[PDB]
Amino acid sequence: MASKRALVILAKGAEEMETVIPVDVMRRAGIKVTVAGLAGKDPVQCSRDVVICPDASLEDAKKEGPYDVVVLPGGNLGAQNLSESAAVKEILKEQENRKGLIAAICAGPTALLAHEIGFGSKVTTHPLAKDKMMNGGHYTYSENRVEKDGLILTSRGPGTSFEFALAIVEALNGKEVAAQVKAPLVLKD
Repeated sequence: MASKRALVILAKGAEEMETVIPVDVMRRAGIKVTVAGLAGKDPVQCSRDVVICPDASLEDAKKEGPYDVVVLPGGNLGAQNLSESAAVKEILKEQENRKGLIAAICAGPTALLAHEIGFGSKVTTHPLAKDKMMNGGHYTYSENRVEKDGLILTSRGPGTSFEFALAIVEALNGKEVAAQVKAPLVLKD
């Protein structure tokens, strides 16, 4: 049984904690994760100036798809860049069409709105991104720290990143693996 694969799209202004926590946790779960740079293979300056080097450009990562999950980190500027990307729209449309999981956190879910992805789904976002996400009433809002409506998985912010990541792990590799990965993290609960 092959390992599941995850695509994490990294754009300038992305919230680095929301990027690194899921990448790290998913790799601990044995998931093959590809950190793809939206703008290319060059280093990406995140929201709080942490600079991360992507594994590959989104263009090249796309050719190695499809993935079991496409992950969209948050960060206002990062989400805006994801929202304006035609490449991202294509990847999300494809993932949605093949009934693959899409996970977005914080401001990240607003990219789903921009690309008309999963309308009708119950979703959550960072409290400050709620109004943007709800423009038009295409989704139903939730205040749950992690919300999962079928193949659309959303979360609220840096502080829900571990919960978000573990939810992705459970969705791809099961409850047992998620629990095994969780223990050594020393989370409160």
